[PDB]
Amino acid sequence: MLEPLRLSQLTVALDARLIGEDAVFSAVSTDSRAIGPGELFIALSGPRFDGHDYLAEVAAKGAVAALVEREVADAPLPQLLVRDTRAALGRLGALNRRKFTGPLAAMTGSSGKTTVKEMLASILRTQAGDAESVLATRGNLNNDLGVPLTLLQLAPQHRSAVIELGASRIGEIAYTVELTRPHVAIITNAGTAHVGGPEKIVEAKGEILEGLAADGTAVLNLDDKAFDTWKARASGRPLLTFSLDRPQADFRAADLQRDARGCMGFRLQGVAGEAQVQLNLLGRHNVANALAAAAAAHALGVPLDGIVAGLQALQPVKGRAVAQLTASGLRVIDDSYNANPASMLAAIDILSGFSGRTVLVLGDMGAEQAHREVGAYAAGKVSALYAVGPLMAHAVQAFGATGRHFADQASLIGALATEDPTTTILIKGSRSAAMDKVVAALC
Ligand SMILES: Nc1ncnc2c1ncn2[C@@H]1O[C@H](COP(=O)(O)OP(=O)(O)NP(=O)(O)O)[C@@H](O)[C@H]1O
Ligand SMILES: [Mg+2]
Ligand SMILES: [Mg+2]
Repeated sequence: MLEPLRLSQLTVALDARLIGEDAVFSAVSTDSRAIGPGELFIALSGPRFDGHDYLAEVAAKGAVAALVEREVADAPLPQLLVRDTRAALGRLGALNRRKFTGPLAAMTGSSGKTTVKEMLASILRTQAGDAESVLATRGNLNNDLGVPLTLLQLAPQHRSAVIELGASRIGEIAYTVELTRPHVAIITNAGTAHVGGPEKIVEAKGEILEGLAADGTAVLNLDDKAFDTWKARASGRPLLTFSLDRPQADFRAADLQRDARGCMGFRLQGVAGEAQVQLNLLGRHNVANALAAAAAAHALGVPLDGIVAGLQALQPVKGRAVAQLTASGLRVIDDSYNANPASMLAAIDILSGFSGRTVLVLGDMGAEQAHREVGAYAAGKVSALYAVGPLMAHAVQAFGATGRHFADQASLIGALATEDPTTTILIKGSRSAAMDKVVAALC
């Protein structure tokens, strides 16, 4: 928060009634399991719990007051009563954002939101020479609760901000972009694999363009079939386009190449100038993500060497498609952190991109249909599937003849010890499968 707020100065702005003593808070929490001194607790209802049941707990941990939508009789701390706590949270987020005066960029899309966010954050942090001065959305806190929680983290040390906006329903981004009011808005794409109908998806992403600053820059994907609709909706605003295919885009990539790890490198071209960029990430889609981040960074005033350095400094998250090369010349992709069926299919797509022998190495997801569909999707796409775990017995069957189930990791590892250079191996499983032990044994 840019400054502590006083409950009695919010009755008007939140349409609230103060019950009990006045209080001043310098941060907010929506969770009794993660709150401490000086903080406002916000009581939300969900499918599993009701926040209003935890007032004793938050008072004991030092919360100064609770924002509630029903009065709790004889509460152990002051209450600020409103009709809808989701909307009061939204308003608090908007109010904090209006105190912040630095550059703010936002991005939406079907896929690549988080990655463009980390890329852009890396660029701005690299240019500033300090990580703490750039606020970015933590994890995936991007929905109608996540966004105002992120905006509430805006604080006196921040100089710029990078805000992820999720669009899984119509009107969600219309609401969150109005709280956020970015200077630059990015749409990565609409309608990518494994992610309301196509026209709804296009309309939902485009909502970002409505909250954009009046001469704010729109960053748009010239390859996307919805480009012309997004361009119209962007109305007057300055526009920067990116593309892997078109010479007239503002940001372009030439001469795409993988390094020995499999990570993508390219020549950046366009209006920021030309340079070679070596990412630490896999997949052609991450080149498009880099161009979108570069475009935004350029709109914000970052020079070329800041863009390049920021893109090259970004590392993958541990166990999230980390490509490495063993001393034996084996390519091992560590994706052992976690897995769900959708993430499995995204993994398989990455692996099928490689041209020599490909070995998919799987542990169980933490049921039968899903394993079944994962193995089937892999079939005809990678050279082999090695797996461990009883649910993974269903994947191997659906995969076919070069698929092998193993009794424990120990025999899986002995099999992989036999693979030669030019082979790519991808290792993935739920956290409970502990497939990082296989990674460690090879690397
Ligand atoms: N530009 C892109 N085009 C197509 N696929 C992509 C792109 N960027 C990322 N992906 C795929 O989507 C996965 C998730 O990347 P991420 O950057 O976390 O997307 P996201 O938009 O934040 N997803 P979510 O917040 O879960 O809606 C990656 O591991 C890739 O498989
Ligand atoms: Mg994400
Ligand atoms: Mg995300």
